[PDB]
Parts: sequence; C-alpha cells; structure tokens
Amino acid sequence: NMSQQLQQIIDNAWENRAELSPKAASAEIREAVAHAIEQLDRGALRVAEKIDGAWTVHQWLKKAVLLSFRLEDNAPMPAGGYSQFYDKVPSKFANYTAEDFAAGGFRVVPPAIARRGSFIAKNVVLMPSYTNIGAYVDEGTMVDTWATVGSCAQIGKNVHLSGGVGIGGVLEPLQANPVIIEDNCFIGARSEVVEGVIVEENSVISMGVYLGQSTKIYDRETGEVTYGRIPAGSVVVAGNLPAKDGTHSLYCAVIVKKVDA
Amino acid sequence: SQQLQQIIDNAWENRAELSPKAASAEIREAVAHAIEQLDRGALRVAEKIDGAWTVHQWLKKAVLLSFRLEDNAPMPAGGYSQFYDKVPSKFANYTAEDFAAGGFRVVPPAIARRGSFIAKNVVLMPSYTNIGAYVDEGTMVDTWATVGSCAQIGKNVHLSGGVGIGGVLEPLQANPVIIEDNCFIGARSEVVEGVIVEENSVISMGVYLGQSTKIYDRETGEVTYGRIPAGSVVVAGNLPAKDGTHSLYCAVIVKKVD
Amino acid sequence: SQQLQQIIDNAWENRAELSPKAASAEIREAVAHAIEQLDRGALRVAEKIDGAWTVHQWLKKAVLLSFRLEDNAPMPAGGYSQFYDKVPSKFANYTAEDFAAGGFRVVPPAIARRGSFIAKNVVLMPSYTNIGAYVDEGTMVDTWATVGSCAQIGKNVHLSGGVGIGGVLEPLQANPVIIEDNCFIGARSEVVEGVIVEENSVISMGVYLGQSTKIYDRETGEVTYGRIPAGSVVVAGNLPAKDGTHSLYCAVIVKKV
Repeated sequence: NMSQQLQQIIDNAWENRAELSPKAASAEIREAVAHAIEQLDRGALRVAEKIDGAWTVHQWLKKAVLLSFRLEDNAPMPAGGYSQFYDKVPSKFANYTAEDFAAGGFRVVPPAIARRGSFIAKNVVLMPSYTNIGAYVDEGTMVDTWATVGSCAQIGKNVHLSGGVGIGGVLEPLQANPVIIEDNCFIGARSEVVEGVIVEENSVISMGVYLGQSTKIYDRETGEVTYGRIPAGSVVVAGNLPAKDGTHSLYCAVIVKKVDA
Repeated sequence: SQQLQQIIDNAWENRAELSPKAASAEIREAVAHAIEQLDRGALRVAEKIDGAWTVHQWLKKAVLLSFRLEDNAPMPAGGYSQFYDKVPSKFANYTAEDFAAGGFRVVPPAIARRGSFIAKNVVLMPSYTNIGAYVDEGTMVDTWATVGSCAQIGKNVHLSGGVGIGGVLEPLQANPVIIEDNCFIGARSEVVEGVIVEENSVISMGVYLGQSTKIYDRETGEVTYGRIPAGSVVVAGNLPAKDGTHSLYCAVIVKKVD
Repeated sequence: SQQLQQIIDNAWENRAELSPKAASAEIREAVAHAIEQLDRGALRVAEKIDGAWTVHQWLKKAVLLSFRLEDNAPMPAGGYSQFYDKVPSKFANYTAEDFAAGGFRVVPPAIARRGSFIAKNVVLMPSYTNIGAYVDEGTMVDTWATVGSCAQIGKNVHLSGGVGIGGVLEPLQANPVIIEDNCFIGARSEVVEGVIVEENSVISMGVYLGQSTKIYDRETGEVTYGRIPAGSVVVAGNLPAKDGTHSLYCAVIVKKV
C-alpha cells in the first residue's frame, strides 16, 4: 500500500503538472517525487518488469522521472577547474560515501557516470559510459567503454554491452516499453538497440547491428521478416536484403543461428 | 570586422614568426577577439550568403593562429586525473548568470571548446563540440556524439547517440560539414569531409557519409556524392559488384518528403 | 627484467593467496615496477621479434596481479560526481614537467590508465586508453576512440572518431589487437579480438573487424580471417547468400598499396 499511496500522489501531480515548477510545488508532491527517484535509484522500484509473464511498464514511474525534471532548475556543476557543467539532474554518485560504494558492489571507472534515479546492481562494471535516469542495470553486467544505457532501459544479469554500444531511452511515450536486454545477452561493439526493441535472453548480437522498430529482422532458416524482437538464444549479424530490381540492397539484421541455454 | 579580418589575414601570412613567446599585442588581441566572436556566434566559419553556403577562410586562420599562440598547460580536475592542452573549455570562466543567459544545458561530462557557439534551447548530453563549431537553437546533441571543428549545425537538429560530425579546419577553402535545419541523424551515423545534409532530411542509423560515399537514389537510379538533398530519407545499403561475388557499402535515398 | 618475471610468474601461481591485505613486499614491489615499466614504454605486452609479433604473458600477469593487489576507492572530481575504481589514472601524479617531457597532448576529458605508454607527438582527443596499451609516436587518437587493454598502436597511426580497438588481457597467450605503423582507421570502425592490421593500411568508416569477420579480397576472391595485409585498402561490404535471399556483412579489400 506504500507504493499504492505513492502512485496516487504522483498520478495526481502529473494531471496537475502545469501547477508545478522549481519555485512552486507542495511539500507532499516534492517528497513523493523524491521518494520515487530514491526507490528507482536503489532498485526497489523499476520502470518496467515482468508482470504475469509479460514485460510491463509502470507509467507512473516515468511520470515521476518527468516531474523530477519539472521540479528542479539547472545549476552550475563544479569539476575542479578545467570545465563546468550545467544541468538539473544530479549524478547518482554525487553524495556517495566510501561506505555507500563498498555496499553497492559495483565499479565506476573514470570518467563513467550515472544519473540519480538509475539502479546499478552488485558486480556491475561501468567502464567510461553513460547510464541515464530510470535505467536498471542488473548484477554482473559489463558496460564497456563509450556505451550508453538510455533512459528507463532494463538490462538483465550478466549482460555484456560492448564498446560503443547504444541502448536507446524511452521515457516518452509514457505507454511505450523501454528497451529491454534480457539476461546473459552479448551485444557486440558499435551495435544499437533503440525504440523499445526487446532482445530476449541468451542472445548473441554481433558488431554493427542496429535494431530499431523499423529494422527488418530476417530469420535465415524460415525466410520470415519480423520487427521489434530478438527471440531468446538468437545469434544476430548485420546483413542486407536485395531490392527486387537487383540494383541495390538495404540494411537488415539476420538471425543466423538459434541456441539453447 | 573587416579590420579584424585585415589583421588576421596579414598575421597568417607571417605566421612563421609567431609563437607563444613572440607575437604582437595587436595580433594577440585580434585573434582573441575572433575567438570570442565565434564563441558568441557573432561570427561563424561558414554561412549561407545569397542562398549559397560560403566559408570565411580568415576565421579558420584565426582558429589555427590561436593554437600557435598558446602553450599546452596542465588542467586540473579535482584529483582523479589531469589534462594537458592549449585550448580552454568554453565553460572555463562561466558564471551562473552566463549559463542562465546562454539558455542551453551542459549535461555532465559534456564539454565544448572555447570558440564554439551553442544556441539557446540546445541540450548537450555528454558529447564533444570542437572549436569553430556552430550549434543553432533547439538542437539536441545526444550521448557520445561529436560536433567536429567548424561544423555548422542548424536549428532543431537531432544528433542521435554516437553520431560523429567530422571536422574540416583544413583545407582552409573547404566547406565544413553542414547539417541544415530540422534534420534527424540516427544513432551511430557519421557525416564527414564537407558533406552537406540539407534541411528536413532523415538519416537512419549506421549511415556513414563522406566525400567518397556513393549516394544511391532508389527512384532515379542515380549515384551522387557529397550532398543529401532537402527532405531525403536515407538508409544504409549496398550496391552489387557487376560480377555478383560481393557488394559494397552505400547510402540509399529511399523516400523524398515535404 | 628476468628477476622481475620470475617473481611475477611465481606470484601468479600463488595468486589465490594474494590480496590488497596479503602480499609480500617483494611481490608488491615487482608488480609495481612492471606497471611503471609498461607506463614508460620500457616494457611492452607484445612486440615484434624477428619479424614476428610475440606476447609476453608475464606482463599480462603483472597487469592482472595489479588488480588483485589493490582495493577500489572513491576518486574525487571537484564535486559534480565521483568514481570508484582500483586503477589510477596515468596522469594522477603528473607535474607540469612530466607533461612537458612526455611530448603528448591530453585533450579534456581524455584519460589513460596507469600502465599504458603514450609516446611523444601523440594527440589524445577525448578518448580512453586502457592499461597495458602502447601508443607510439605521432599517433592521433580522435574523439570517443578507445585503445583497449594491451593494444599495440604503431607510429603515425590515425584512429578516427569513435574507433574502438578491442582489449585482449585474457586469454594470456592471445595476441592483443595490433595496428602497425602508418595505418588509417576510419570513423566508427572497430578492430577487436587480436586482429592485426599491417602497416600502411587504410580502413574506411564502419569497418568492423573481429576474428569471425570475413575479409574478402576482391582481386583474388579469397576469404581470410584475422589479418589485414600490409598496404590494404578496406571498405565495408556484404557477401551474397547462395540462395539469393540476403547477404551478410564482410570487409572487402578493394586495393593494395
């Protein structure tokens, strides 16, 4: 019922969001939004999860994230002299103590950063990389150099996001599922998964594979073209499909093998 | 301005005699003012004059001189590391009032070099904006994108994650990369070597455009180079070798919109 | 040095007994010295001996032991954020004179880990150089490029924007990624998993080379893996499936010197 009372406040604040700004918002609303962000940051709540067998989005948590923007002004952020930043979302690690880091059980390799309101699980290694607000990065996952975990993305356990991999954010539309990378997936260097595509568990995605909602996924075995989902245990490489007229071909992803756990 | 170009153009001719230890007060002030003007967007390395994109070579000269006139120095960062360069951050001396007046956001650890212009309502996710670049109003520069030296980025452009816009500081005469108003550039794409993407274009993911990239127009069968016409929808493709043994990467214009 | 390798090889066999709180002074000194020598370029993880690239497994062991011997600790950054890791920056303790003597540039926010060598006349645009890497004279590392663990980058190499050079710290016997002298690697390309790019090669944009990537030689029709021959010009392509329904990504050598 704690979460129920919390959602009630957030949902009403959202409907009445035109009343809210950094100078004007009730203590109840500010406290609710801050608590929602804190719970997302700790992984006690998560923007999407399995409900009754199916990935489901909690729209109210996306609303909380969006309200957290509305309620804060940008301010200068100090960095020891060489430069400054200017934003309204604090670093997840701004107020961490040595004890907080020890308890977290992950590594933050400089200059990696994550925004406040993302969860980083035990045994995660963040190479220099970016984790946006609302993201959930589960245990044992490797986020390699110049990778991005976009807003609200759900990254499973023991996932390997290779160098320069982009996982797209999906804070809006509110109803849309975020990008979901299930447990034990390998995503090869320079690949991209955006626009709510789901990569199911035990999949192996090679280098330079770009998966959005309009990317044709060609199953070599069956000849079927699908969109938006990599089935569990798929091995996926970059390819092309020929134009009927034989003059050119267009980029696609190809499922070249299917394996078990 | 003409007085400024006059001083820079003559300093360029005599640049062999310029160093961090030797340079007239007039030349140092002119170059410094040219950099300040680029930074504020009062001058720009290229602009559209009488309907045609035109380079101001003297402003490239100003940028190159600014390197010649300064030594590298350690740059502090609060302990974890240091840097060592001769070009300051655009934001080195910014006050809270400066950031407020600028009207853009700099999401940590994003940075821009001094002598680049960032317009109001721009959002810099962690990304890099090099010297001489111009990033116009409402543009979103996403995570690990790069706005290269002298690049001209239009209004309401979306540079998606990992997008590289190449620099063209040299050759002096060469147009920089130009992305016109309202363009979408999809994740992990690249536009380099003075390619122009005209307004209202939509470039998908993994599209790599340089001076030698074949641009195949699906409707007409024509191959062109160096320019994406206004309102083009562009995707990654391949063109077949005549002998049928393989195919080579190209960009394909699949639709034209407006 | 030989005495260094003996100490390190033995420490490696006993690595289960080593920790940030348990390790002899001899072992700590030996590992620290190995890291210092890698950092200075006096030692290197792989080198060309008699025309043949050869890995020194003991230097990889030294790098791995260096992790085992140190705890993660918070790393300060002037307020906006903090980091938490056990490998220091190469530049953590650099003086103005150290930077002067090194002869390279570190454009903010570029970073390199302690135990990597950066030669003179190198320019590091914002980029990452991991431990064990060797970046030789005159090389340009462009914005958001990565030089991975143990990578050997030759002289006068241009790693363009967003280029990833993969690391190969393990397996111990495996050659790291090697980019030989005077190579150009175009934007957003990737070289991983011990692929070697031989000298004077030109790799275009969006070329992704790993151990499974087919390298198609246009002139001969031959497919090979793991090696770009000296002077090759390489572009992204595809090879057609026999059944004509699709094609699959490959690299194509379109010209030689």
